[PDB]
Amino acid sequence: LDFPFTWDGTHLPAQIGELAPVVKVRTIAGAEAWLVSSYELVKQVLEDDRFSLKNTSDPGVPRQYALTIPPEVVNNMGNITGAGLRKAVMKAINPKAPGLQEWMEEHAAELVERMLKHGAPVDIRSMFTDPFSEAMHCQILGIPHEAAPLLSESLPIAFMNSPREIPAARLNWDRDIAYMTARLDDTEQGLIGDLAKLRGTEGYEHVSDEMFATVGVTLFGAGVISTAGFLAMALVTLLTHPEEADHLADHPELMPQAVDELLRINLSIGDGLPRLAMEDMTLGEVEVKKGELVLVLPEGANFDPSVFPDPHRLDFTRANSSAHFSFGGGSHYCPATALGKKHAEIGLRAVLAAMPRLRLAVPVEQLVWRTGFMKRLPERLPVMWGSGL
Ligand code: HEM
Repeated sequence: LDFPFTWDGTHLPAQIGELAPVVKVRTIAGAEAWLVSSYELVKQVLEDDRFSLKNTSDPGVPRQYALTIPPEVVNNMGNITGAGLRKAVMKAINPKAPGLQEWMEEHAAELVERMLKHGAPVDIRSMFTDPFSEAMHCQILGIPHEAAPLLSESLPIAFMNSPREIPAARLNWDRDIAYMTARLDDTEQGLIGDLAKLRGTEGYEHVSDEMFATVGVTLFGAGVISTAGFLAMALVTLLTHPEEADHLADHPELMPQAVDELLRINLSIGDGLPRLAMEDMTLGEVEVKKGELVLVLPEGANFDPSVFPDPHRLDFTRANSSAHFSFGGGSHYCPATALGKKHAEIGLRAVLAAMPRLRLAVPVEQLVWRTGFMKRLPERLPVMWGSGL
C-alpha cells in the first residue's frame, strides 16, 4: 500500500475508512512506515515522546520524502536554543499583541473590497487566502510587506514531498537566509527586531546570524503554508456546503465554533506527521521496532466515527469539534493555535460578511489539485457571489 492516497481534497479519501488502525505503507522516498489512523492510536503516538519528531531528520533513517532544508542546517537545529529565542517567538505569534487584531481586520476588509471591485469570478486563493496569510507573517516578523512575494515564491518548492533532492530548494533557502540576515541589521519591530536585540549579547554567543535567520525563514514558511493551506481548504469545505456557508454568513456569532469544526473536517494535510520509534513499542496489534518510521494521520483521527459520529457531516455546533488533531498533540502541539484560529475567524468573517451566497464558479470536478506537496490545495479557487448586502 502506497502513501499518500490522493491529492484530491474535495472529500475524505475512500481508503481512510478501509485502513486498520496501524498499517504498513511504502512512502514517496521508498521507505517502510507505520501509518496510524484511529483517534485512540493517533492520540497515543502524539502524547508519547518515545515517538520522536526531532529524530525523523537524522541522517540514514527511513524518510517519508526528501529534506528541502539543507542537511547541515537540519543537523544544527538542536543548537538553536535560548530563553530569549523561545520568548521572542511566543510573543510574535500571540494574537493579543497590541494592534495585530485591528491590523488583520483592516487588511482582510481591504482584500475583500479589491475582490468586490474586480467582480465575479475571482481566484479567492490569489486574491485572499494567500496574501492575507503572507502579509500577516510579514506583520508579526516586523519586515516590510513587500517581502511577501519574494519569500512566498519559495514555498511551493520548500514544502514539496519529493522522492529525490530538489536543487531549487537549496538556491531558495540560501536566497531567503540572505534576505532575513539583511533584516537583522535594519528591523526594529516584531520577531526579527526582537532577534536582532539578542544578537551579540550574553547567553546568545552560540547563535550565528545564520541561526537567527533560520528562525525567521522557518517560522515564515511554517506559518504561511499552515494558514494559507487551512484557509484555502476551509473555503473548499464551505463551497462544497453552500447551505452551511449561507447559515454562517447570517450567524457570525457562530464563527469561533465554526472554525473548530472547519479545523476538524479540513483536508489540507497531504502527508503524515512523522515520528521515529526510539524504543521497541506496541501500538494496538502491531509491534514497532526501534528506528522505524511512524506516520500519524490527522484526517484518520478527525473522521474516526467512534469519536466524531457522522464524521463527514459539517456541524458547526458539534460538541467536541475542538478535540481534533489538525494542530497535532503532545509536546509538538502547534504553538500558534491561538493566532491560526483568530486569523481564520477574521478572514472567513470578512469574506462571508461581504460576498453574499458565495459559490464555486466552476464545477467542483474542474478544480486542479496540487500534487507532490505537503498540503492538498486547489491551484485556483474561482468563486462568484450574489448582489446587495
Ligand atoms: C490553521 C493554521 C495552522 C495549522 C493547521 C497548523 C498545524 C500544525 C500542526 C498539525 C503541527 C504539528 C506538526 C507535528 O506534530 O509534526 C504544527 C506545528 C507547528 N506549527 Fe502550526 N499550524 C497552524 C498555524 C501556525 C502558525 C501561524 C505558525 C507560526 C507562525 C505555526 C508554527 C508551527 C510550528 C513552529 C510548529 C512546530 C512545533 C514543534 O515542533 O514543537 N503554525 N502546526
